[PDB]
Amino acid sequence: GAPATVTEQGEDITSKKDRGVLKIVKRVGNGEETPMIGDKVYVHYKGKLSNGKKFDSSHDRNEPFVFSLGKGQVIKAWDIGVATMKKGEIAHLLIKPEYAYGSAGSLPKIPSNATLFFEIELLDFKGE
Ligand SMILES: COc1cc2cc(OC)c1OCCOC[C@H](C)OC(=O)[C@@H]1CCCCN1C(=O)[C@H]2C1CCCCC1
Repeated sequence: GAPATVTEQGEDITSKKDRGVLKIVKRVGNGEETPMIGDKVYVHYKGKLSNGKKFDSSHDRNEPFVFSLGKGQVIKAWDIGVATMKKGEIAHLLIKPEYAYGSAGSLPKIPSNATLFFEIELLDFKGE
């Protein structure tokens, strides 16, 4: 399923080309502007440990997740991945620890050296 499909078929969107962040577009977005660093961005997401063992959704708060792009208010993989997305796009991200919580992890939610999977829909972005 989705994590393995990203491993096998994802595009490497890292500058380093170390496969730290792999992407597949699931549904195409509208127009051709992606957000610029500093933009306030609005998403829905479903996430989990690649293990499948914990799971997490914006829908659980019943409202979109908002943050400011590339100001590291989210993991590096999100600052990277979301920057590549067009409005209304849905993407799958598979993320090595180096672009998430690293060998330190973030307990109790995230263990050491965890690979994370997300499905992300980009709803909108505004130039804060
Ligand atoms: C480690 O702490 C959490 C992780 C996540 C959800 C949490 O609560 C909703 C959470 O505690 C609140 C702090 O948030 C941390 C940052 C902002 O989170 C992110 O960078 C990323 C990407 C943006 C959405 C949340 N992300 C997460 O890593 C989730 C995580 C939970 C377990 C399954 C894998 C995803």
